[PDB]
Amino acid sequence: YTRVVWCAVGPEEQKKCQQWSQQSGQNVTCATASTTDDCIVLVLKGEADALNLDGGYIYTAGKCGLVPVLAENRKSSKHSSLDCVLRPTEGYLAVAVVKKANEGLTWNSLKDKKSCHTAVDRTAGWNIPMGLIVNQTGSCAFDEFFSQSCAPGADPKSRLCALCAGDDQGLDKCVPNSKEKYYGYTGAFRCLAEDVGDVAFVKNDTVWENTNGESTADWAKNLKREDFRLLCLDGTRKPVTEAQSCHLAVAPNHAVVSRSDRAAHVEQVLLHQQALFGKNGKNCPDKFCLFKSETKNLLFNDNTECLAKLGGRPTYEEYLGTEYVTAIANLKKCSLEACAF
Ligand SMILES: *[C@@H]1O[C@H](CO)[C@@H](O[C@@H]2O[C@H](CO)[C@@H](O)[C@H](O)[C@H]2NC(C)=O)[C@H](O)[C@H]1NC(C)=O
Ligand SMILES: *[C@@H]1O[C@H](CO)[C@@H](O[C@@H]2O[C@H](CO)[C@@H](O)[C@H](O)[C@H]2NC(C)=O)[C@H](O)[C@H]1NC(C)=O
Ligand SMILES: Cc1c(Cl)cccc1Nc1ccccc1C(=O)O
Ligand SMILES: *[C@@H]1O[C@H](CO)[C@@H](O)[C@H](O)[C@H]1NC(C)=O
Ligand SMILES: [Fe+3]
Ligand SMILES: [Zn+2]
Ligand SMILES: [Zn+2]
Repeated sequence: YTRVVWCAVGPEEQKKCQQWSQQSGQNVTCATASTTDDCIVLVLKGEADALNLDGGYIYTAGKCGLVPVLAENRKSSKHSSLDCVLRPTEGYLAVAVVKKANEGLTWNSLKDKKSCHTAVDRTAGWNIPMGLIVNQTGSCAFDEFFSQSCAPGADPKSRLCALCAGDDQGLDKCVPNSKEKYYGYTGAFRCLAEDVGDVAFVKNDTVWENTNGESTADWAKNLKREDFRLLCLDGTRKPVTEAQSCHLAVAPNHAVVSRSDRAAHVEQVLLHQQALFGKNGKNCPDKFCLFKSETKNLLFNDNTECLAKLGGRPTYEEYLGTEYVTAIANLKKCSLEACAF
């Protein structure tokens, strides 16, 4: 064993990472960067080993040679004999969510509305909806489709950032890390809940986890699922209990990536760290829970039951799936070979 150097994105992940490192007796230590892209560069340079990534960022890391190691696995819909670590992953449902009270907004009337996105380059947040929209409109001018948005990672003076709010101080508007008030699944959903945006592009789970008292957080504690609808590609609106019939795509789960040459070591260490700090882990909750952060999804989604071994030593293309990979390649033609770095 060597120590594994985790890469934390922004200061709130970094703080979580430091508690993990303390509790692991330095089996894990922490590098931190301002953006996911910057953490991927640290890993490429060998200044960090690994981080957990959305599928759109796996595409970026993968084009640069990093490889998937273990995947987030959340509670299966169906009972399984299989241990979590062995259970195959089931993707998550990317959806578009609006206020029920915003009547008559549908997928087909999104143009010139206000949008909330988890971040540029992320799956449910970006790649799926904007790939869909570019294709449906026949235009690469996706930066002109909504009147204003919060899409963290975009140009802070552009309309794609006009709705983002920055941190407590109002600084770091539109930065793609949890300091941006509207960053990520929970930030984009809060962007909708507070009626900053007309639509949020998130996943099905986000809606459930932040409504009907599932979150105690001040902005979320009062929210009721019935006040929300999903937008279906057929132009219909459904209640959020129907995401299986009204989603934009099924996404590949967030997964850990590292360099090939560190993958087996990163895997071993993680399997052991989750035995200690994961769901039901020997030292969670008394000491530290790797998969909790007060709904802030820091390092890992809060709904992760375990990190699960992958079948078939998949390359990043195999992990993401050919179709998703081709959807991303297609969209990036708007703004098929090389590492972006
Ligand atoms: C947007 O349209 C593109 C361009 O047609 C779609 O790309 C095709 O996807 C199919 C199914 O995976 C492939 O058989 C074709 O080879 C792809 N065409 C090209 C030119 O690459 C893409 O999937 C659509 N995007 C989204 C997000 O649905
Ligand atoms: C959409 O996401 C929600 C939230 O994760 C899912 O509801 C959970 O489903 C599990 C497994 O069925 C239940 O044991 C949980 O108690 C549910 N959580 C809550 C907060 O209600 C829901 O199944 C997902 N829907 C689809 C179609 O995938
Ligand atoms: C539509 C869908 C369902 Cl329903 C389930 C699962 C996936 C999809 N779609 C896609 C899957 C991968 C890549 C691109 C797409 C897309 O067409 O946006
Ligand atoms: C640190 O790692 C070594 C080697 O795997 C092991 O003996 C020890 O259990 C680990 N401790 C923690 C607290 O993760
Ligand atoms: Fe995602
Ligand atoms: Zn589907
Ligand atoms: Zn293979």
